Amino acid sequence: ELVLSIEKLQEIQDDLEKINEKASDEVLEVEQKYNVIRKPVYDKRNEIIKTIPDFWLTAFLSHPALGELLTEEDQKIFKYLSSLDVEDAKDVKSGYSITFSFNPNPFFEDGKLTKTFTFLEEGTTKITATPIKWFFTWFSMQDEQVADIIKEDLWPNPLTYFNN
Amino acid sequence: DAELVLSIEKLQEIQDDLEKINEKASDEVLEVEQKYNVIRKPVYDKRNEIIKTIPDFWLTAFLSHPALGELLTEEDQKIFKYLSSLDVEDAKDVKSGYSITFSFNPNPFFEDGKLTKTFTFLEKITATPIKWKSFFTWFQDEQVADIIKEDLWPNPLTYFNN
Repeated sequence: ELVLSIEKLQEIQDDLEKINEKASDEVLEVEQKYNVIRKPVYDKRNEIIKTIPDFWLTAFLSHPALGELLTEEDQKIFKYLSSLDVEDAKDVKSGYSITFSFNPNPFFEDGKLTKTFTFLEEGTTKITATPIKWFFTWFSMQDEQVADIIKEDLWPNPLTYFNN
Repeated sequence: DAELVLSIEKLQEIQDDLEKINEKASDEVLEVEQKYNVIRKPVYDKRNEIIKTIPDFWLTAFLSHPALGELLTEEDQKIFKYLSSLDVEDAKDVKSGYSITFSFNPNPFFEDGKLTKTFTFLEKITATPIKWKSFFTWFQDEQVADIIKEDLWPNPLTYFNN
């Protein structure tokens, strides 16, 4: 009468979803191995960064999007930051954290400030950050954007934005 | 400046290393794609079987899709009414390119049974010429091919049920 072959096609689509999930799992395994491979070279690059004074402030101010978020007083405060680290979860799908380490600096009583993102299986995310012991109010909503851009755009190659 | 340099250059070296590493990683990812495209070849083919039973399936999918709904003119809809099946094939590798093949039934408009539009990645778009008798102007804008490949292809039911 009425073709339920649409339901048979729904079955085929759900079947292909399993192959897609397995391929995603293998891609995640590749990225898991390579983040472990990349941890030493990033840890060594931060040593080079420490030699360059206010490297991260220059990189951020040179970046257009985050450079809009300068908040010049918060920019003078961000000049103080000792280093910047971005850690991915052991299982790369769960989440990640971004940690700004500040050597002893006024305007902030906390040495290190980090924002952690945990990914729920539905798709929504939970963003929780270290409390401030006081612009740069990103540690307290809009989207992953900031926590996103630094991870994708600035963290791998900050040098592209440094010399501009 | 005298010293501030060497440091920078060292970092450049470090950055280059990352690139190399990333390249290696990327390679493996691509391989997985290859590995699973073969795995997907039967189902997709098998999927086409079901599609042959549904009347005016791919036309309804093109129309229901918000992006490709407005691309089809009335003449293009009438031409789509005839098509038998649709196929999309990645290359033997994955970074080389892909082709989109419209297998159309005998039509009064055009004699050609199947039309293949192939994009190749040089690190090149070529179409089988129609034999006559706005979207169909396909045989710079490859998007019309990317949105078909990435969104509609894998799951046309994403915007279906109309």
